[PDB]
Amino acid sequence: QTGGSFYEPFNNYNTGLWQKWAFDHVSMTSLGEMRLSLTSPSYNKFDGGGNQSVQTYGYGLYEVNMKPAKNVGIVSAFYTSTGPTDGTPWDEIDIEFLGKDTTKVQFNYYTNGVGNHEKIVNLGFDAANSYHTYAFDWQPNSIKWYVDGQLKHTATTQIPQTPGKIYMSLWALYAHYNWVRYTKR
Ligand SMILES: [Ca+2]
Repeated sequence: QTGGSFYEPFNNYNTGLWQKWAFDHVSMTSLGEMRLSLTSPSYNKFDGGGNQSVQTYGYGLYEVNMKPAKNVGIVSAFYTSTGPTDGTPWDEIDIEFLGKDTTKVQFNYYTNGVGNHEKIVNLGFDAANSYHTYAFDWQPNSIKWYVDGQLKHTATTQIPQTPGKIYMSLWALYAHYNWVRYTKR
């Protein structure tokens, strides 16, 4: 990987740490939030709103304090990915919110282009109403997804290994991202 540990409060838009797909996607608020906006076409990428990291990141703790958009059809996401990206394996780890029901969160991952690891977890709260912290601890032999510090799911087989960029996307209305943190453990 090219990137070490960082904390992103989203007070300013750091172009050294992030890049916008389109200047339009993708606006900062006065309350220290990054905002994604979808207007209006499917199916991304890259026909939806999206932000991505400049550097690539590997094993460690990824935390995102966000609020998905609440509307049928749309998907708000936080994920690492190699892209793809031809000449590189498709490795990706996902936190996704289906707008039709923001009381659920979907976990997933891809390794060498093979996903189909969708795990839908009931949150016990509407994710759109307040900020909650969603995380995954990515290590070579396990991914552990957390919601507000509590373990919600564990994957132990076919774990991705290729460092990827950190993405935020809204596709298929606003998704808000309060802060992000990567800890190279
Ligand atoms: Ca913030």
